[PDB]
Amino acid sequence: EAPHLVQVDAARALWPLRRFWRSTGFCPPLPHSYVLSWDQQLNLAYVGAVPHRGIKQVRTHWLLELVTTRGSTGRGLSYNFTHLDGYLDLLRENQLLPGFELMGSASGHFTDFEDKQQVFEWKDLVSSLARRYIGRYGLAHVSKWNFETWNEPDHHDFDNVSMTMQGFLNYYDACSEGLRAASPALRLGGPGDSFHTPPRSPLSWGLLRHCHDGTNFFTGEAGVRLDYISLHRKGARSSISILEQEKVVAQQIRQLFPKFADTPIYNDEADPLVGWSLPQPWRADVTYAAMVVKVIAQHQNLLLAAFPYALLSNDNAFLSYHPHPFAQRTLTARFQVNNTRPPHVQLLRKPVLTAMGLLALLDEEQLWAEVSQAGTVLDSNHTVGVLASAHRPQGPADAWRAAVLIYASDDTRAHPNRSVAVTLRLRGVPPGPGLVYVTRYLDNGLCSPDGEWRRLGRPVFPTAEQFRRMRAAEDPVAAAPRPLPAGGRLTLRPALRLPSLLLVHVCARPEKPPGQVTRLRALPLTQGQLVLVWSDEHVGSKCLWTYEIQFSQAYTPVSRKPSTFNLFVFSPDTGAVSGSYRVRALDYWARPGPFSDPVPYLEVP
Ligand SMILES: *[C@@H]1O[C@H](CO)[C@@H](O[C@@H]2O[C@H](CO)[C@@H](O[C@@H]3O[C@H](CO[C@H]4O[C@H](CO)[C@@H](O)[C@H](O)[C@@H]4O)[C@@H](O)[C@H](O[C@H]4O[C@H](CO)[C@@H](O)[C@H](O)[C@@H]4O)[C@@H]3O)[C@H](O)[C@H]2NC(C)=O)[C@H](O)[C@H]1NC(C)=O
Ligand SMILES: *[C@@H]1O[C@H](CO)[C@@H](O[C@@H]2O[C@H](CO)[C@@H](O)[C@H](O)[C@H]2NC(C)=O)[C@H](O)[C@H]1NC(C)=O
Ligand SMILES: *[C@@H]1O[C@H](CO)[C@@H](O)[C@H](O)[C@H]1NC(C)=O
Ligand SMILES: CN1[C@@H]2[C@@H](C(=O)O)[C@@H](O)[C@H](O)[C@@H](O)[C@@H]21
Ligand SMILES: [Cl-]
Repeated sequence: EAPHLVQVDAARALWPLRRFWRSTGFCPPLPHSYVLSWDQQLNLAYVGAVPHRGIKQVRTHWLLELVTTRGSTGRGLSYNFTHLDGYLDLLRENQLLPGFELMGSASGHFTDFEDKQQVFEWKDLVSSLARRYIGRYGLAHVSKWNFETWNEPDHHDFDNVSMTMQGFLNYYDACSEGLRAASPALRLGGPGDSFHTPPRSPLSWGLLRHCHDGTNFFTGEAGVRLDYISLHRKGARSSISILEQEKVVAQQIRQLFPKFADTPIYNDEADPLVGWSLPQPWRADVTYAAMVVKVIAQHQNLLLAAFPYALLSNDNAFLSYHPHPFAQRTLTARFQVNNTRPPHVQLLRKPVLTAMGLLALLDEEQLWAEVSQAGTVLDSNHTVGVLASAHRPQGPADAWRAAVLIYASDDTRAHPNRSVAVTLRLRGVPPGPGLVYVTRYLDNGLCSPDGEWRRLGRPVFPTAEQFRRMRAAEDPVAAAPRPLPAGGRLTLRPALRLPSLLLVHVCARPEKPPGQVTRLRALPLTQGQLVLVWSDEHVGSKCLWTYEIQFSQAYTPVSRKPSTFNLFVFSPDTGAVSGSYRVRALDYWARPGPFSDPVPYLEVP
């Protein structure tokens, strides 16, 4: 068993690296009017706390069931946007954007998209919505949003809404014109389905044909705007299978629809396995996290480094249910702790979520890298692979960086007995002030809250103490900053588990220390516990060791594992949580940034 050799050249910056994977999504349960519950508020706090904007978009189904109506077509029709405002504000509060599927019936009003009056009403609803949120958040903000068709139109998922082939095209034109009437800057794509071989997926292929050659319902004009094409293709447990399927569909689009040769393609349900709620042990831990990284690596290395692929979304923002808090396709593990007064909810950060924080350390340029075993060169379509990046500095709060993310993953298969010897030879590091490197490591032995849960006997309602034990496995194992050797080379010989993730971060020292933590808030969990959450928007550099939290009832530091996750659950052994909190960044050279404004918290008994 010859070791895997991973060579990286930090002088050879090859091309841009785009962070095309910063998306998640979910569907609310039946009936369609949850998204405003404390559970969801906590869930989106965890999603937005991934550092350095590591998750940006939350693709959310049934948004237009958050709109209700009064009156009627003949009486005079009014919309109540209150609940939609709530969800969108909640996203905004967490620095997230909706993947805005135009999906729903506005509480039973819309029934038939071949009914001429309804198609007109839809256009005006879409325009009203768009103008409303342009007013609420500014056009710059709303024009970042991916507006999209109704989810999976060929999967008959319409409630009491008749959506025939022709109805879908009318609906589309109403979406397209509605948005256009508000602003030409707004983006719309679709269909968000499989694109199986014809005669399958008629509404998906039909939409493309309509937009390429058909006639606009409202303007009679040939051709209709289509700013991106969204497909769904999942792996059936194979990672590389996702890409293979995407290439077939993308090639069929290129030849059949020449006007869409450059039209960006999204896979906004790019999951290892269909069926989020189906319990799978690999979904619980680093097996899934490493596979998600591998899928992304494959896409960067075997596709983008030429079809116009722009977005990949792991559809994993669902909330898990008893009796499978960890084993569902979710970023967090939900515990409904019913036996307190009152009942409360706790979430644990699962490794997949933690991995998104490692991916987020990748910067804007891809570096040359090569993996080989015994002299044979191995591309990312193998169990071990790599993604390496570099940062070009600008400011004095900034300096050169390299991030090298290595994965060991056999898709959904874990191999607890195996050890994979890896030699990382990093060469070409430009000279710079105070060059240091930091490792962060994840595997099922060291960083699996699921594993801790099972070691504790799978408590259905964990005690506070059991929760602390479980959370102690959330973060990666980090080695403190070490100076780089002289000469600009670094050679390391880690033993990786299968699965595992290792991020090697090499940073030059910026002239100035980190910026200020902002937007600190304290959220109640239960007597004796709260969540602290904040933004790293003005922190500057990614060369961060931890966030120092201080508490005052003189300010005292709160002792904890190092973490760059922009969220912390504070569950002191004493239950003493009333007082003031403040947080600051601590960088790799032990320099603090300035404290956040203090945030007071008074518990009510
Ligand atoms: C602590 O208190 C909480 C409530 O505050 C309880 O939470 C409920 O827990 C049960 C699980 O024990 C949940 O029931 C499950 O609901 C799932 C989703 O239901 C919705 O969505 C589906 C599909 O999208 C619809 O079909 C359905 O009508 C709902 O709208 C179901 O998918 C689950 O079904 C699976 O397992 C069951 C067997 O139990 C089978 O019947 C099914 O075939 C399927 O494979 C399941 O029914 C319930 O949703 C939770 N409620 C809430 C509000 O979240 C906790 O149970 C309680 N803790 C303890 C330990 O008692
Ligand atoms: C990824 O590697 C696999 C090999 O594991 C490739 O799939 C094989 O292709 C051969 C011939 O082309 C087929 O006979 C087999 O069905 C495949 N083998 C196995 C064991 O699955 C696949 O082509 C590679 N994919 C990419 C995108 O490079
Ligand atoms: C709109 O809906 C909200 C939430 O259901 C409700 O509280 C509010 O009063 C409604 N407004 C009107 C004008 O009906
Ligand atoms: C086909 N069904 C998948 C489903 C799942 O696999 O659970 C889930 O990701 C989405 O809510 C649906 O839009 C797609
Ligand atoms: Cl999956």
